[PDB]
Amino acid sequence: MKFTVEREHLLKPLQQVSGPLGPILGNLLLQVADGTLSLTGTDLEMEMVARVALVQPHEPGATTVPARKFFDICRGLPEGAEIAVQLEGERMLVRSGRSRFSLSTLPAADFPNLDDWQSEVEFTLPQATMKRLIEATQFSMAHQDVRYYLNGMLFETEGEELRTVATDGHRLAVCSMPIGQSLPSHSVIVPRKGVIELMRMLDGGDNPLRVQIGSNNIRAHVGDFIFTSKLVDGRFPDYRRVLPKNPDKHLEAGCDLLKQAFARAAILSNEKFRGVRLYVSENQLKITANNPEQEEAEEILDVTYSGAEMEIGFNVSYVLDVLNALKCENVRMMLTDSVSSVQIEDAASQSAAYVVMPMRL
Amino acid sequence: MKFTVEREHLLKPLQQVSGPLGGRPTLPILGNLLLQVADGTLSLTGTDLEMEMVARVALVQPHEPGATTVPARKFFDICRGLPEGAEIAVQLEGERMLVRSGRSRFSLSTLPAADFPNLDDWQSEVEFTLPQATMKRLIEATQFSMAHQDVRYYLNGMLFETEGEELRTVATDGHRLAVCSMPIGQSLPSHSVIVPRKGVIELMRMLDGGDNPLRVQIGSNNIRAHVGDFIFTSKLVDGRFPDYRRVLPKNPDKHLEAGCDLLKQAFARAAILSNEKFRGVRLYVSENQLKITANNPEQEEAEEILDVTYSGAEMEIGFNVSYVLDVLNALKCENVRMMLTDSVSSVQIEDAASQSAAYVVMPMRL
Ligand SMILES: NC(=O)Cn1c2c(c3cc(Cl)ccc31)CC[C@@H](C(=O)O)C2
Ligand SMILES: NC(=O)Cn1c2c(c3cc(Cl)ccc31)CC[C@@H](C(=O)O)C2
Ligand SMILES: [Ca+2]
Ligand SMILES: [Ca+2]
Ligand SMILES: [Ca+2]
Ligand SMILES: [Ca+2]
Ligand SMILES: [Cl-]
Ligand SMILES: [Cl-]
Repeated sequence: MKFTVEREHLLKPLQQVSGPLGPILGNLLLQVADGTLSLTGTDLEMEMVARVALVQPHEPGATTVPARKFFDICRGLPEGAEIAVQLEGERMLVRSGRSRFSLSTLPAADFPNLDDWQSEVEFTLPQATMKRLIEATQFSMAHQDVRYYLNGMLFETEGEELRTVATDGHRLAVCSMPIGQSLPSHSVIVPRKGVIELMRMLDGGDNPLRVQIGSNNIRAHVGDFIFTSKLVDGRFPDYRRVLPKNPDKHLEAGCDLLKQAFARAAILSNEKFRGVRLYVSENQLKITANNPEQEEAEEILDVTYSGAEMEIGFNVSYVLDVLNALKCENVRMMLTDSVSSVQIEDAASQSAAYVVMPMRL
Repeated sequence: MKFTVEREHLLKPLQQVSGPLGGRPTLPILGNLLLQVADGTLSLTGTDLEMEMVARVALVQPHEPGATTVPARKFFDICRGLPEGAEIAVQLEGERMLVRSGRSRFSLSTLPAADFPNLDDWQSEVEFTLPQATMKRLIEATQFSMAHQDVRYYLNGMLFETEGEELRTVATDGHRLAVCSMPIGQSLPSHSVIVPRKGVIELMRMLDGGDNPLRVQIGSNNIRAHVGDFIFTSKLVDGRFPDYRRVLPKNPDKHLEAGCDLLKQAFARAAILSNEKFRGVRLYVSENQLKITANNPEQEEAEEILDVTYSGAEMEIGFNVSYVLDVLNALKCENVRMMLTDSVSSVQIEDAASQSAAYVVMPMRL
């Protein structure tokens, strides 16, 4: 196996395939075949593959090498460097200028594959749209809940919309985007680690994303990268049951002003229960916090609100996470009563909605 | 006690006086800042009983004298969290301190200013003034080589040595050494003291980059640094420091000069395949050429060759590549000078253009 490739063509692929990797699971599979260098990394649940066209002379074959070490060496070489690689006995030689490295290998035959599977649902969308969908909701996924089905993100197709849902059983995020195709009605749960890799492969370019979903797998193809993940089992909750039935009380406020006010008030909230009380009244919002030491914060903001007066308590971190994810000018808070969930949206778009539960203070 | 002060006029002082505060105070009031309004000035003080920082703020709006203490982290976070250019009005009400700005209001718990501790009184024996850039350079050149929590407590800090008209800093962790020496345009007694590492970092960070000169006063057991509105005081480390003179190699006659970034990048690549614990790399030096090799227990191998300026006898030497990279990162120079003797002697490293800072690293066999 021999190839010679510019650093610039090798670096982004290596970065992508090597990022998550950690004995042969800590190596990248390199294969020279059909005019192409393929690089693959896996943790047995998901797999990233990059293809790189070889325009210089090359020789076929495959091996595996320590991913981090190989990435670090390539990244450490100067801009414009050419990287020549070849196999020698049990080692992989890497030469660039007068820099030389000999790395250990494990056999390509020992490198594990995901089980074969069949595509049942397929669609295309812009990368920016997938990016928006994941970024809108990803912060609301559980991390290591014993309900495994929450440690990931629902991807749902309905009509012409691709929708993401994430919840940790305390708060929820949902985002729907039209993608201009007639889609079957379907949903799957992508594990949180898979969601992070998928997000990270979105380069910021114009190449559309192609998505393939099977009964137990999802695949995303963008440019010369192919990501594959296993899916999570279990019944994901229904966001329509979490969204309030009819949140007819509508408050609108500047997103950054609201964020700042909540973050200041939070300073004098209980460290155990970092909650704040909201008093909504005609065109005014009052936020208060207090703690065991009898310390007290109060913030008063102008808002647009016509509706009955009410008081409701929230976890401040959940509201700040939402406001930070919206990145908007104005927010709409849609209220029911003092003991029911609140829905929050960008005042200028219904494309994403967030649900937070009231908090006993 | 009443004052009304622009947010920004409070933030830099608050940053400074919060630095001494230890994570788990020995007394409740050690988690607080002392606030005093007197003769047109707000003073703020934070301490950990070993060192103290005081900041002064001129009060141009109406004020009322008095003193109290408030929780440092909460008061800072409130001031920082208020909007750009906010006016911050503070007044003492019972054992609460009220803070208001716009339509934001906060009530903080206080502790009596009478309980706020002071450092022991002392007399200044050695004093000098210098540009704050000179002090910044001295500390930044050497700080990375101080020990961290060594039982050899005299290493957990930095020596400050006065001689003639020069101020010198030295730091070592008992493995590698950094020294920097700068003239300061004032005749000084021959003296040296050890500043504890926490104090060194506080001192470094009180230097804002501006044109205010720094006045240093050294006592038998204490040091004080005054710049602008800020006054820092620390105990000294009561120990004996090693002599840096004895570790500098004698008459190193084989000087290698190379571009700093080129040399740094070659070592950084070679380091990838060095032993993770002991980090040894080998240099082979020859006419205008350097070869660096590394290998690890998995028998992986790196080799770098680069052009350098070198006319000495051919030799080999090994070093800890982590120590050499730390030096190159501290130097941030155009060209570096490695002053070599032989395979069983230390190396002295300097900016090729300046003898002000020098670093010594020990040889390794492989
Ligand atoms: N945590 C609860 O009691 C109910 N609850 C649940 C969820 C939820 C979400 C919100 Cl915003 C608000 C409340 C929510 C999602 C997970 C559900 C489950 O156990 O499968 C339960
Ligand atoms: N001489 C020694 O055993 C190690 N050593 C020591 C020092 C040292 C410095 C260098 Cl660069 C290199 C090596 C160094 C200074 C601190 C000394 C002590 O124990 O008080 C010991
Ligand atoms: Ca092997
Ligand atoms: Ca939606
Ligand atoms: Ca704006
Ligand atoms: Ca109800
Ligand atoms: Cl604000
Ligand atoms: Cl070892």
